[PDB]
Amino acid sequence: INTNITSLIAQKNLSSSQSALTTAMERLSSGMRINSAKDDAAGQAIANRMSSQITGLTQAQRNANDGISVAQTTEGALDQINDNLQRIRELTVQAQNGTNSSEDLTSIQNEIAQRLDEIDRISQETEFNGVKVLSKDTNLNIQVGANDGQSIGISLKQINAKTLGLDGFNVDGSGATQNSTATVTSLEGAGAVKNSTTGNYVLTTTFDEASLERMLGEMKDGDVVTVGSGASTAVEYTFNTASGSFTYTANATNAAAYGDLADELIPPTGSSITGTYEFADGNVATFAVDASGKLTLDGQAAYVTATGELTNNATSGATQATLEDLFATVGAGAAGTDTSARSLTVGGVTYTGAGTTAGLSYTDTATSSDVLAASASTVASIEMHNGITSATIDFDNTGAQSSTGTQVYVDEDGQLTTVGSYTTTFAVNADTGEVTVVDNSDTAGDYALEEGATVYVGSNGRLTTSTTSKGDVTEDPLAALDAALASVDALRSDLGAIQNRFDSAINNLSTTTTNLSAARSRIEDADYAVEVANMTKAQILQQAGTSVLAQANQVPQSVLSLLG
Amino acid sequence: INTNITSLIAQKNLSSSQSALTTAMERLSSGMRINSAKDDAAGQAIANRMSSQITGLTQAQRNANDGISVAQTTEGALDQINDNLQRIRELTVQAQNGTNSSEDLTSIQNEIAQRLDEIDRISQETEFNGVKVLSKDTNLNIQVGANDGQSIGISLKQINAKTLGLDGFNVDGSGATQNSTATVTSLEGAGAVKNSTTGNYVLTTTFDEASLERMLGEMKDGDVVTVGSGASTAVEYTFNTASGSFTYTANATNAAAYGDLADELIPPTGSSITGTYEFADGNVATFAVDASGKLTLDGQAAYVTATGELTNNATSGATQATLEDLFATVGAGAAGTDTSARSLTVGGVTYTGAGTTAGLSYTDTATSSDVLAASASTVASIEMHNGITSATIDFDNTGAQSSTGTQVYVDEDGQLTTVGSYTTTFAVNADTGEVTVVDNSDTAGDYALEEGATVYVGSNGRLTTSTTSKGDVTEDPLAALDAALASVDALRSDLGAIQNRFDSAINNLSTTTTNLSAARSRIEDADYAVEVANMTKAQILQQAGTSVLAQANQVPQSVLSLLG
Repeated sequence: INTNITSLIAQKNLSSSQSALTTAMERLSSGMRINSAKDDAAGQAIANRMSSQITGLTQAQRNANDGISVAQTTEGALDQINDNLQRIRELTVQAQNGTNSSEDLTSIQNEIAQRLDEIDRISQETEFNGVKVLSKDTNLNIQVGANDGQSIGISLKQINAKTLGLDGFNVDGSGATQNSTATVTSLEGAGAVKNSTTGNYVLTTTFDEASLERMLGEMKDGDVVTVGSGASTAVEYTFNTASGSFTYTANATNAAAYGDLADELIPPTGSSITGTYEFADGNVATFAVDASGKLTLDGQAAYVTATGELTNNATSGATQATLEDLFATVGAGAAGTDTSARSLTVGGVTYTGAGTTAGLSYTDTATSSDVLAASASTVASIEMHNGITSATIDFDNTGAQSSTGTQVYVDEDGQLTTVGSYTTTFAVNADTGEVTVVDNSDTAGDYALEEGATVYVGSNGRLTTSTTSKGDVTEDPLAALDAALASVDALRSDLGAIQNRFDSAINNLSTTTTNLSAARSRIEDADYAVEVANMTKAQILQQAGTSVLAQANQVPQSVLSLLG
Repeated sequence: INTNITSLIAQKNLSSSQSALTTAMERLSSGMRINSAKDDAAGQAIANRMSSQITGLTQAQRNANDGISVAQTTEGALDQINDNLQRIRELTVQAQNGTNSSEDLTSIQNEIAQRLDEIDRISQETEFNGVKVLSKDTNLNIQVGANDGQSIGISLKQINAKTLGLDGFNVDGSGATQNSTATVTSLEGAGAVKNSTTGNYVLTTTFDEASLERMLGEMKDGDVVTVGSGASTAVEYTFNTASGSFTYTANATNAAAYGDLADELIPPTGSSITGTYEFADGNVATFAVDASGKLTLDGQAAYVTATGELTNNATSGATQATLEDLFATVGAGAAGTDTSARSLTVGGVTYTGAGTTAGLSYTDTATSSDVLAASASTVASIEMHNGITSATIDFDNTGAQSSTGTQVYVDEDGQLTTVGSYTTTFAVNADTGEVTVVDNSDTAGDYALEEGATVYVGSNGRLTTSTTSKGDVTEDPLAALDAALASVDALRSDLGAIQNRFDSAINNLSTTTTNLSAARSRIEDADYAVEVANMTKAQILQQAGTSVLAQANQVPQSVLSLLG
């Protein structure tokens, strides 16, 4: 007729076979089941995540290999350092023999110094990828995972002749002396005067009292220094040695004083710095100040009430609350004469703001120089607790040591002491010239020389009863070398543990990569059998459909031969 | 298809086998099980500490050998010192014989001094590695351990001819007697008054004035002692050393003196004395005097004439002349009015008249005590002929020297010296105590000790600038030699004990080194059988993995043929 419905079904069934055949061909050529999101959207997403993880795990295997390389290089350098240290130890054992002369000791010291220089050279020159692995106490992070944060830390340490405790190590240095027995010439050089009654030279030693700066340097944790005497001008400049800063409760009183510190803390351009204003209304009314002034609560311009409470909206006839508003209100309290136990602990500093009648108060932090400057025209007092004893010292506005209280002094050895002065009387033997101590006013002090002993001249030029001195490595040299060897061995042990951990990590990464590859294969990879079977079926249907369509184009020919 | 999970597993197993193969290869080539801290961290550290100990112990063996060498050298020197001491002892035993003369004692002392010098030379020259082992009392420290403080002390002593107590050892006089340095106490004891201005000490040595009797005891031949004031009353006594007596001009101015002179010359019973009488005209008559003092002229009675002539012709009533008449005739002349001089020789003494004065002058002898008694009440003087001063020494009537005249003084040694007193100032070194000489008195004095020299207190207690003093033979020399031998034997015994201790220490060091080497071998050395087994297993696994990997890469290709 004019319509060929059968040809239309033939065409539709044919066009289905083209689609099936094309899908089979694409899957066969590409080797992938999921060639598009059409095939499997969820499968494609899971497969892409698996692909990203697999690529990251392979790159993490490479990174772990790099970490292995770093550890191997560092341990190789440390092995040479250990060999040099062991040779130095053998030379030191040789040097302790008494048969060696000074020339022998110097010849041994030549090689010892050469090996120490070699240790330093290995430290400064060993490098992996431009990283001095033996120069810094740092932590190298090796990414052994496909996601952020998965890493292994190699704890690198600085190993030179100085950090090992071998700086200035020697065996040829001078060992002990004889102290050059003192005579009357040493006595008159030291300042001793002779009493004509007995002829025994008396030496009076007077020490210098510690300055306020000296004691401020000698302050310990928690030590309290009061600065001021008049009215309430005394300031409790308690020293927080945890930070090296002297905290103190500062107090302001005037309107401009409330105007300043409110402006000092502020967000520069577009930040939202936040200070904890804590009033006894029932909670800490913390604000959200933005830019210059413009104090706000919950993102809306704030308003102070009669009682000082913070709210984000007040009556129409009221300007917005600024930082100065709340902060001077803290200065002036609340409800007029009410105490208003209040505070403005703004991100740190606790602006308590007094809270009796008016005024400010806040635990500000000054420095040692600040307290020294403050205590320059007023009296100061130091309380040295921490040790049960109090040892309270005082200083006038002039700055001299107070007669009252404990008078601390500094000796000629640079050590603080309470022995301000002491007299020692020596007698000079007219026959041999020997000088022997006789009397000591400091009867129980640490500076007393035992009576009757010969006095010698120390290497530092001071009179003493000791007869020897120092100058070489008198500290046990083999013990120091053993300590250095122990440090090197500890670092080597840490590196070996890290190497084992990296080996385990590489094994785990390999296994996980293989397993995830199998999992992704089960989703994305095509099958030879299934796709070739689909191809063959689609081809057979294609041929059948073409034959059927060719036949169907012939029936209306007969029909219209009957209707024509 | 696209994934080859079987090939991935094959690759992982292949890599593991290759890593095991590499470890086995490295252990085989190195010969050590612990080639890194990866293998055994604690084992590596323990092996390193054991290596340090073993190296220290080998070096300690070397040091102990050095100590053995030092002890052997010192004992070898002491053997020669002992041989010299024994030869000296044998010579001393020889010297004690009473038949030895002074020459033989000097001959023995020559060899004794040579052997003492040899002992000193051995002491000063014996040296090990620049260490004089026989010169100081010290303690040599030999390091016999791998750590600090492990050491053995060789107690070395100073052995010379002085420390053995043989300084100034003699069998003849000789003698050394080391002097003692003078000090301030010596200056005070001597009598030196300290100069409080200059700090020096000034002593004044004074000599007593010469006494008359002491100087008559020092009288020489031909010298004169004049006693009396005035030329007409002085008596001159000329000394004779051969007779030891003083001869003088004795005068007889009275008849009593003539009678006493006759009485002195009176011979005993049966004795006669011959003499001669010279007349004024020169005639000489020979006479003999009998026991009664009565004169016999040629065996006949002698008579004195009116002119004093002696003849045997008898005058009527003339009395026979006695001995006394001759002196009267010679002195007072004949009849008291004859001024003719006469001479009479008798008793070996010649008596002559003054010619114008009645008296006899003759030569008479006297003793020193006679001169002293004569001068005990009248001024005296002594003329020195050969001596320090050939001048007159005057004495008052009281026997004291005249101030206005030459003064002679007797020194501290009983000898004559014109230096009455002398002076010397000493400086005192305030530091050392050494007493040096800065100045003396008049430089003419030979007693002036040397300038700028150390003064010494001699064995006599004197102050002299001379080291040593003349000593005597050694007392109990064999005991001193035995004591020196005992000291040498004691030091040799100490050295032998230290040698035995060093031998034991060396044995212990070798044993401990062997044991620690065995322990370190157990910890560190590689068992070669195990490592070869691991190598073979890894190689077989590598081949199997390569075959399996080839098959795994082969398996997917069936898809191509089965695709069609």
